[PDB]
Amino acid sequence: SIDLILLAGKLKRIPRMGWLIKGVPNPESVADHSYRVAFITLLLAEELKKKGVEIDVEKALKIAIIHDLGEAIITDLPLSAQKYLNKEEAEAKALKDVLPEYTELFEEYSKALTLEGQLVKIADKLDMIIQAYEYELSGAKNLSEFWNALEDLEKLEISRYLREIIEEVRRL
Amino acid sequence: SIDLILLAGKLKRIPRMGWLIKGVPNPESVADHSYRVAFITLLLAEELKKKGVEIDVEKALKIAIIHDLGEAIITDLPLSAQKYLNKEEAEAKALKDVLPEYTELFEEYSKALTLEGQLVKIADKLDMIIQAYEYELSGAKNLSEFLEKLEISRYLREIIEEVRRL
Amino acid sequence: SIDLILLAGKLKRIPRMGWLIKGVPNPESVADHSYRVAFITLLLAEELKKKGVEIDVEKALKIAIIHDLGEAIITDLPLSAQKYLNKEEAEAKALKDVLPEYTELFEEYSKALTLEGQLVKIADKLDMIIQAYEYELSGAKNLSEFWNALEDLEKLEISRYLREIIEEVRRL
Amino acid sequence: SIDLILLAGKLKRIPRMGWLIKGVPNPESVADHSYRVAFITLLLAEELKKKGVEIDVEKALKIAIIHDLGEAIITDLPLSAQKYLNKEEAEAKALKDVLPEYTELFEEYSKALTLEGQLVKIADKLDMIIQAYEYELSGAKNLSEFEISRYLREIIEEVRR
Amino acid sequence: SIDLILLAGKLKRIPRMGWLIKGVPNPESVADHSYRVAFITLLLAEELKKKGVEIDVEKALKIAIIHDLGEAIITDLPLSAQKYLNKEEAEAKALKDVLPEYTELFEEYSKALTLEGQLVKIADKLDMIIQAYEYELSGAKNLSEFWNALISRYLREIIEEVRRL
Amino acid sequence: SIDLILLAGKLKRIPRMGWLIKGVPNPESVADHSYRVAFITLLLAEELKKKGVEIDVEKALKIAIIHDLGEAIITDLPLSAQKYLNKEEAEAKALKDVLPEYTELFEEYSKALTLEGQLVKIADKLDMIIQAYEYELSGAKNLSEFWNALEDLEKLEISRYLREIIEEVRRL
Ligand code: NI
Ligand code: NI
Ligand code: NI
Ligand code: NI
Ligand code: NI
Ligand code: NI
Repeated sequence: SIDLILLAGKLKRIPRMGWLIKGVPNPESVADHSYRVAFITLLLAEELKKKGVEIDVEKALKIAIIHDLGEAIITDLPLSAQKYLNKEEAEAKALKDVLPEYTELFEEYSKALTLEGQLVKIADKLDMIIQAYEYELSGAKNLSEFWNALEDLEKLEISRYLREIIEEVRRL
Repeated sequence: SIDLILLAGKLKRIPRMGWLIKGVPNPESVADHSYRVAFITLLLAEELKKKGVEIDVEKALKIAIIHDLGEAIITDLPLSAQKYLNKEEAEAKALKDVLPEYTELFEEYSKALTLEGQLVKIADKLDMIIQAYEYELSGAKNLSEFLEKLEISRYLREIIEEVRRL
Repeated sequence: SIDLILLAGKLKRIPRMGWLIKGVPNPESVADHSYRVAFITLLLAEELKKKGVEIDVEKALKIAIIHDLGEAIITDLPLSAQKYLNKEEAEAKALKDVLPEYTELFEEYSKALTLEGQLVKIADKLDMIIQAYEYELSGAKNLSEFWNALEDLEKLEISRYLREIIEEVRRL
Repeated sequence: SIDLILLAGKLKRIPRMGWLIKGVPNPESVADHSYRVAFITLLLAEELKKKGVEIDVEKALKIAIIHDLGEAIITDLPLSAQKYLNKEEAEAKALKDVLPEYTELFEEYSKALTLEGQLVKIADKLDMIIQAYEYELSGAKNLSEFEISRYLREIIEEVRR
Repeated sequence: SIDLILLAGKLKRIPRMGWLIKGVPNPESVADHSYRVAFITLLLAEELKKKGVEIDVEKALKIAIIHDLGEAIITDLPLSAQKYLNKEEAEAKALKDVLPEYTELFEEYSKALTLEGQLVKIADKLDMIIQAYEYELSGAKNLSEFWNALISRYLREIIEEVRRL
Repeated sequence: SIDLILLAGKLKRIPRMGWLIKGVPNPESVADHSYRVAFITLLLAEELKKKGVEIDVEKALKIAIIHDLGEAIITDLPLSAQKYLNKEEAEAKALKDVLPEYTELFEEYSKALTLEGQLVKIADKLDMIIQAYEYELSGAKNLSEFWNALEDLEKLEISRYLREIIEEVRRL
């Protein structure tokens, strides 16, 4: 379907709103972010294989590609907005309406039960933390709280097989 | 309060999402929009005065200033998102938290029963309609989707005609 | 008239030039600026009603909305240019030519002859000083001179009633 | 490695130069582009599957992720530049130096040597064609110039329409 | 002086205001504009020289380089602003205070006192006309008035090529 | 020829890639850069005349104007790309094909052996280093390497006549 392709194209324009609201001047798009979540997911999957941890790599990659696709309809609701609206719920509804196909993949990510869902959750957070560091390098002085995501990572069981990359990142 | 001023400053950075998702390259901010909504309200309140219609202009200007201030917290949710989320309810909740003193003014705007509430509603739509035509002059070919249902439009036929004649 | 509305739309596009020349990447428009001047005017008006000071709020909001509308013709000439050009008088004359009712209001702001005019002058400078702080948070190191406006706030009769918000903003 | 992740981040900032040179004012980044190639690759692989065509979906998705990663080092060289400079050859070397393990995947893509490589080449072209249509909707008037296809006749004609 | 180079760097940021007000989304800077005015001045000067005209190429190039430099202080005054403010006068005063050594060259430009001064004026207009055509290719529909701008007996090949756009 | 002029117009839009890849948010164009290189060349030529060093100013300004014009075709290849591609060779070829009459001028620039070639090489590096300082003022923390080009100037004989400006630049 061309409509689905045009729908994913909205992620090239929809900004990542956390950065924007902080006054980061040319904030990345949701497509920008999702691209690197996929790349990170690929790298972390290979690291998990090295450690003998069984990962369905194909599944993890699909989840990374689709995980923020609901934002093509909902937009990237910032934390401030999430006090008053249920972001994942509206994303899930909108995903169900255009790609029911991938409804179970979003739930995996969203519920973060499966190793594959947790991995993408970790890739998601790593993209964001690393991106905060890069925006500080270009001048942002107000992104310290985007590092509170590391404490969240350790919450996930799979994080115990990724202590070396989590440390590489701490070392920023 | 500097914090409230900072809050209002977020409107300088929050984009108007309709234009952005359509592909308008440097879409206006919510402050840009709210500015001209206040200007249009002032202008139309004077044309109403001439026609012998009574308008509390102070109230109408206050309403225009605050009408999208909730979007500093909520952002400017596009129509696509409004299928899944209640825009106006979320803005009302947010405003009640930070600016409870402007809770009634936002309710006037949303209900659009008073002349002042309806005026700002009309001003809101005119800014958008006129902005679509302006972005079309600079290349947008996909804004065709961007008033008579409001009682007050009968006092404002001339400006509505001028807009339509664009 | 739709021409006046089109004229006001120009403030959405016209940059605030002092930021731009300093290297602030995506500086606010004159409309962004005037929007928050109106907001600040409304806050301070209410603050002055508390203190029992009589302000015509309608008039003060009108002045805030129109105070930079002549820049739609003149543009926002920076300090450097104001050494060679009479900006306030060029604006008054431009405004006279498009809406003579708006010339009187501009003059209240410009010459600070009324309490309402003074209030907008202060709101105008508070927007700017706070905006410099915000642009500092996102990387700007060369904006210290935009705090020199704080001293100018004290020159007006109205500032005797705003010794608080002044201190709030000095603290920054 | 954080270096690789930093390297891939450069794609969020490196512009798709074809559009930029045509005068498109806020051109997509290489990441933006690669995101939608990955999405299109997925969608099309599932259409191939519906038809009973064998395809390693995992491999195709990996290739889509990495297929423009060399551009994080080389940048996205426009056509005008490719008359003087060998873009694929430069991207292949750059990639080898950072991700030697994906050298053969890149080769499958760049020389369209497998069904998976072909699929990503197709998704890659479809993103650019559809993006040119999108930039025409927002104002561009100068974008007209912008085997496994036997299984993809439906989507190819949806695009033509 | 580093202050002079910082002064010239302001032109990389100061936008060409006519396009901006028209709604052209990422308008060229004054430096972008001056760069191509200098390039066109070089082309035009070499065309005159080949056709047998006595032309000081070095001078015309210096003039092209400095001709909008007063806009580092004054900014790029649009037509609307010029009904109320004297632009060239303001530019001349500002140049006088920072680059007094280029006052006489700016005068050649501003008053078209020399052939080299005139040539830069011609390059200046050509840049603008051709840039309107470029911004129309990318979507602008409201730039017709910027084609109104269209020795020239030695420049008829180029002026006809521009007309043909 | 309108084609030549359209070609030079490409420099208005082509970014200086070094900045962009660093995260500088609205980086200068090649034309922005090339403008100030021409400016600095003029300025330095005049400083050299005061020190008794004759320069062919006409030639030096032509060189400054054409020196990055091949980037209209090739783009501004960053250092990362230069490890795999011959930038200078590809620009010379592109120039030869469009402006064969300025081939020797771009040779002088690229070799930087003649007085005029050295002069424009100095101006080019000075524009870059000073631009790096300007971008740091607006928030970049990751541009220190660009100052290493100061070291490359001493290797050009003519810089012994330009010690006062080179010291001002170091003083930033
Ligand atoms: Ni995400
Ligand atoms: Ni509104
Ligand atoms: Ni103001
Ligand atoms: Ni590609
Ligand atoms: Ni000029
Ligand atoms: Ni250069």
